[PDB]
Amino acid sequence: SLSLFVTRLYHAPLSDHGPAIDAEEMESSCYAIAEDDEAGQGWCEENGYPGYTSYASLTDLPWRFPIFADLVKSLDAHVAAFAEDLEFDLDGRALELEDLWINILPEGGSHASHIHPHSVISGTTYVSMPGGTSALKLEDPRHAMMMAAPARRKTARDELRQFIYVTPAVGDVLLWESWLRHEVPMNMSEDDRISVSFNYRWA
Amino acid sequence: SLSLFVTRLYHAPLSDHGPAIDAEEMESSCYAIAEDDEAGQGWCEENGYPGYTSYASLTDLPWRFPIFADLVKSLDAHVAAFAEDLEFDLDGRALELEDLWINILPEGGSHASHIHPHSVISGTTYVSMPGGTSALKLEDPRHAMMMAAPARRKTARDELRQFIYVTPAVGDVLLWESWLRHEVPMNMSEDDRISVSFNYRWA
Amino acid sequence: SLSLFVTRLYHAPLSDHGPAIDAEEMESSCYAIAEDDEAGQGWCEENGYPGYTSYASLTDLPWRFPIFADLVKSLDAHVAAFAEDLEFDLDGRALELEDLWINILPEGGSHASHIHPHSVISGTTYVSMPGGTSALKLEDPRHAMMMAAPARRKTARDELRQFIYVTPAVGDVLLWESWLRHEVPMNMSEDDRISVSFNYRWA
Amino acid sequence: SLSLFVTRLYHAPLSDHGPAIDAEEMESSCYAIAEDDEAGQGWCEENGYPGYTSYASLTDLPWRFPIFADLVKSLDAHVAAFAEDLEFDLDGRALELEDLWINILPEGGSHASHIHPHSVISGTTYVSMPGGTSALKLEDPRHAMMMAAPARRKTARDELRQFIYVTPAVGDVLLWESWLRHEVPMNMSEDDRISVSFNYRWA
Ligand SMILES: [Ca+2]
Ligand SMILES: [Ca+2]
Ligand SMILES: [Ca+2]
Ligand SMILES: [Ca+2]
Ligand SMILES: [Ca+2]
Ligand SMILES: [Ca+2]
Ligand SMILES: [Ca+2]
Ligand SMILES: [Ca+2]
Ligand code: NI
Ligand code: NI
Ligand code: NI
Ligand code: NI
Repeated sequence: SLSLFVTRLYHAPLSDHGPAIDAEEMESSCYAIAEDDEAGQGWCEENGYPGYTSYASLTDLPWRFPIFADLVKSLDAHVAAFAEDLEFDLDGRALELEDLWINILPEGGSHASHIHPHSVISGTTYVSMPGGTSALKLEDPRHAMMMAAPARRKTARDELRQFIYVTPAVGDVLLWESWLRHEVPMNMSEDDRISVSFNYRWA
Repeated sequence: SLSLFVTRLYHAPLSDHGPAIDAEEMESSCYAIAEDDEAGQGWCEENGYPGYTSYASLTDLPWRFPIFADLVKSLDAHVAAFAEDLEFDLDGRALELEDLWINILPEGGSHASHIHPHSVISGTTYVSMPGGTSALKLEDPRHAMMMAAPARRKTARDELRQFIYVTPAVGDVLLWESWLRHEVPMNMSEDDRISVSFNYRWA
Repeated sequence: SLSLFVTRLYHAPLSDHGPAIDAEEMESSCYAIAEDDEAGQGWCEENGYPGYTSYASLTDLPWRFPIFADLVKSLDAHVAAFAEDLEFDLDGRALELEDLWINILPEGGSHASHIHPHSVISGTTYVSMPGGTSALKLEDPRHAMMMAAPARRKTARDELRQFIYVTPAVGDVLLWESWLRHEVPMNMSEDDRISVSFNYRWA
Repeated sequence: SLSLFVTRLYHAPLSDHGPAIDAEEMESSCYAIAEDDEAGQGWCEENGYPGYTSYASLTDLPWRFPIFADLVKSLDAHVAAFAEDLEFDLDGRALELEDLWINILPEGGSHASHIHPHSVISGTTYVSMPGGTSALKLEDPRHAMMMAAPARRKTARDELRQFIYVTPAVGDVLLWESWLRHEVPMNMSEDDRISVSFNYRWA
């Protein structure tokens, strides 16, 4: 019995790499951006978006805001070390940050099932975690292939489970390979869920 | 850094379970069947199929020949133990064998990349292994999803490769989940590569 | 330029086949079942289910309730005709109804991205359609494979679009092949969305 | 009853676009290249590869030989027209050619089932077509998902088959989206099956 074709999930505190980022300093940084983003607040109500995003609103956040430059600098090292875990042949060129956005998720807020095209590593760092429930649902890529295969026991190892629920603490970073189907479950607590998500490309 | 959504490959000597199956007795059994099955030879001639199979010409081989009944009994226990490794919820129903066929592959023969529909576990026991070449190439179920992803380094870990190569010895039995794409690569020595393949489904 | 490997979507009014089912008669039938289902109402609050379902509560609805027997009888013919469109080799055995459940979806209610294992044809008939928005999101099965492929134009044919939005009228039935990834979008209207979903198996 | 998520296969005579490419002149070009590329012959000998390829031994063939530059110009227009059939949003960037190689396949040669990573459009023009046998077997991207689904009838429509077989004439050029799994089946006549294959990616 041998383990093959493994999906790897990178879960580590942000303080393992890069510069120091004060957690309380960046909670308010996300709020000050959200409440100055007139076009972002405007787009979210127009689209029926459950919460706030800067994704289709503000692009270069590390250039505009100094703490985000420090965040990226830390994220680069997190990603580079994850690339080494994934044993990617990268030649000379490393993985570079492609997209980076902010998310504020109030009570009842969810993200649908989605992936991230034209990207190698995707990930999310966590600024505010109330509730103590799952901030990430993560689906088996082989799920569609398993149509005749019986369901797993209630009870099995996490290697085998077809849905993986992640409960990250504040200041944690989660990375995954960009093809991974992932979902952000409904915020069950009254207070906000603040996260910063990002994509890393190669060429 | 966690390992998720694992494909599990069972690999064990057939003598671990069931009654004694004499390797020399099994080899002559397959030759005797193949040279009496004139409809099987005829179907391989009419199709232009590389080698011999009993896949389209014979059905329940254990009902007909005593040594295959002794094989099936062993395979039952093999599969049931592999089902417990995979931790399927099987309820009342055990996994039963629906298909079992003989392959006799000569110098230059190949099988295209393929899966096995309406099955839970698929597998192959090996009767004749000449040469130092691979009898199975497994392909990553995630391969098509990895269109933007860089290739793994030549010296990467086994759980991270796109393609896995197995060189079984005589009397081995391999098992996999039926949706796993596999290829039987080209035989290189001038002696026959004999194997018995089989499909298990859920009642 | 040639069109291959097509996913087919069956969209037709329920009155094209089977017995007559009065629309107003069955709106209240679903309500009378939901408000008698003590175990179903109990399970939905316990699970945090956005709305009502009878799926993990009441099984044989055509046996218990006469209008649902008439519904199944009509659905059988809808499915059988769709099997002919799909050109399935079925031998003697037809497609039979495996599971059948009721769904009531109030304002804010959604279903996550999901498929239906151990099934051939899945579908939903629509009892109450306010809003005039989409009651079905339908995702490309090749979506995960298209990671390096650029996004389609705003503007293209529906063959090509990676997400298909369906706006069914009252009394419509939608059928699809069970492996299809599909989502029920958020109910934007104040009034309820009543639907009856079902699975069809083969063997 | 609608047709959704279509795979599109481009098939047209190479003379529809670009400059005049003499078929007899192209055949002798490939033979001249293959019998001078001693490193290419050597790489096929060292790998035990069925036939000849320039895939690992030569890079930019249009920069070196005039007739291939005249080929590339034609292929550019071919692909760009196929991109418009697929209706990609390409922005400022056109699709450029990154890889182009020669295949010379003899009596008995085959290529395994495979895709082309980091590419948008892949294709093959055909230089020599002896016999009445297939030069391409396409496999349904949905094949692994159809594990519970019944097989299509032998007499089913082309858009519904799991496998599609193409028999091009000389001077034809086929295109497909790069994620499409394809197999080049076994050559059956004692003359060479020559083809030029190529990969297009997005700038
Ligand atoms: Ca290298
Ligand atoms: Ca003996
Ligand atoms: Ca021997
Ligand atoms: Ca020899
Ligand atoms: Ca039949
Ligand atoms: Ca001429
Ligand atoms: Ca000739
Ligand atoms: Ca010959
Ligand atoms: Ni995301
Ligand atoms: Ni096989
Ligand atoms: Ni559903
Ligand atoms: Ni190719």
